[PDB]
Amino acid sequence: KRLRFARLSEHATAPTKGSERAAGYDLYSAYDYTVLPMEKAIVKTDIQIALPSGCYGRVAPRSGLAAKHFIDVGAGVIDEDYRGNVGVVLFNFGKEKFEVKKGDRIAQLICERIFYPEIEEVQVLDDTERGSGGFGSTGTNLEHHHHHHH
Amino acid sequence: KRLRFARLSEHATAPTKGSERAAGYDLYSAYDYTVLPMEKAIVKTDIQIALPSGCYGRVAPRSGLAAKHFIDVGAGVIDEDYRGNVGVVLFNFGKEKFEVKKGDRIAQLICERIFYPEIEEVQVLDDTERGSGGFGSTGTNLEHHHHHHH
Amino acid sequence: KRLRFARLSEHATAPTKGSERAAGYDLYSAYDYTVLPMEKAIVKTDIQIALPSGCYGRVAPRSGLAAKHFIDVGAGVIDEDYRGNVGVVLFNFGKEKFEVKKGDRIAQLICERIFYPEIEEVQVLDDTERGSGGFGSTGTNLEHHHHHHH
Ligand SMILES: O=c1ccn([C@H]2C[C@H](O)[C@@H](COP(=O)(O)NP(=O)(O)OP(=O)(O)O)O2)c(=O)[nH]1
Ligand SMILES: O=c1ccn([C@H]2C[C@H](O)[C@@H](COP(=O)(O)NP(=O)(O)OP(=O)(O)O)O2)c(=O)[nH]1
Ligand SMILES: O=c1ccn([C@H]2C[C@H](O)[C@@H](COP(=O)(O)NP(=O)(O)OP(=O)(O)O)O2)c(=O)[nH]1
Ligand SMILES: [Mg+2]
Ligand SMILES: [Mg+2]
Ligand SMILES: [Mg+2]
Repeated sequence: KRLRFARLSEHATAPTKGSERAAGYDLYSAYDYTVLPMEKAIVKTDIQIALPSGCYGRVAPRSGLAAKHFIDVGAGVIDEDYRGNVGVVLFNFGKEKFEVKKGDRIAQLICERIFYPEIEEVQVLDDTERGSGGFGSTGTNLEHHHHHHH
Repeated sequence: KRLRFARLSEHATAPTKGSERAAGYDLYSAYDYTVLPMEKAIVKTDIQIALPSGCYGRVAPRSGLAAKHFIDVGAGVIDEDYRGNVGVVLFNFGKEKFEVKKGDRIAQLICERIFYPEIEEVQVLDDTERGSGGFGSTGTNLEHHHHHHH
Repeated sequence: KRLRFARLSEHATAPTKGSERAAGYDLYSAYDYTVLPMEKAIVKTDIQIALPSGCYGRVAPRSGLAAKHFIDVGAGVIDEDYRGNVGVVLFNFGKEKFEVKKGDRIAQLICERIFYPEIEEVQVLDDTERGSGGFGSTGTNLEHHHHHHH
């Protein structure tokens, strides 16, 4: 229902939606950072958020910075009970420095709906058709897909 | 309920499920790409999608390509209102070239359920037990976990 | 509602919550691994899980390892029908070796709520205000955001 935030400084910007049904609110750097090639920066938003009940806040990469500048977002799990400064962990996999300026949109926050399950240790799980299958078990192409189901 | 898609070319493949309760529909490259070591490619699916109400489309990495070939997916946030070509941002962190061929399953699309909250600026948030705690505050092992809760 | 797990060895640890409303259960390595710079390891938890109905298990990076050690999690999509050993695909983008020890919390499992939609091929999708817009279409700063909506 409501995403609450408070400013921790004059340098913060209220997050904004790129489009009417955008998955995420864009997050603004409060500061300048130089991210050297193959290095990381923790970008302060200088906001604290209170996420609505039944989600967490996922810090996700924008596609523009990813495709154009080889920028990625690490970490990314903002918990419903976190009241600290929301930090964006930026990864520069590019060959050139990446310059963040105060007021640049360098990530997006998604209200990812989750269950908060109680954990239950059991001795044996039920079986499934997938079973232990993983790590490319279903193959690479359309034939492999359809072979797998026979 | 329904994931709608339309083909933007003869080169596209309808996405397929790896298993009965797979989280994602596998996405097929429509083209050949050579991804050099420590470089990226934007892989066209040549599909446009209309995601159901209450989710976005997350482009996620397959575990086979990740574990075997050090392949990763950047960006990944397909918005409910996006009607463009779904692009997969592929990252090759491996030492060898990675070859994508038309018809290779090189990612998966998950209908991630999200809230579309209205954003509300407040002066002060409520407090929590976690508070400002983050960035490894709870430590590395089982003792650290249980110490934290005392 | 319930996250079921079974131990596949004496070396496993039941996953634990970092905080009362943590998004994820922390996952413990069952073994020692040396992750060389710019290399990957598949870390065995030696647990199998049965995820509740209506989610998948996303293996997500912790922020401490990300910010301090340039550690990232690849792959990450644990399907509801998977009954195998949950593996964490760890990426070391740092300059130094990263040492995993048995009993280290090196990732977190989130019960990400998803739709399992039936897929429907159509000839034409409806139009939207975003349309084909993506890959940085809305720009870099607050002016660009507000220009875009005019
Ligand atoms: O990080 C991960 C990712 C996947 N897995 C396992 C469980 C999951 O259900 C299974 C398949 O995951 P993906 O569908 O994401 N990868 P891929 O498509 O390559 O495997 P498959 O061909 O078997 O579906 O691999 C892990 O153990 N750790
Ligand atoms: O990208 C991020 C990730 C996390 N955080 C903050 C908020 C989050 O609630 C808190 C802890 O996140 P994680 O649980 O994902 N990382 P870690 O387990 O290392 O921290 P902790 O030991 O405090 O739980 O760190 C950020 O500010 N930016
Ligand atoms: O992996 C992706 C990510 C995004 N996209 C497309 C669809 C999505 O709706 C659109 C915008 O995604 P983001 O909002 O995550 N990136 P960015 O903010 O840079 O683009 P924009 O300024 O247009 O919102 O780009 C892809 O095709 N593949
Ligand atoms: Mg955007
Ligand atoms: Mg799969
Ligand atoms: Mg944590």
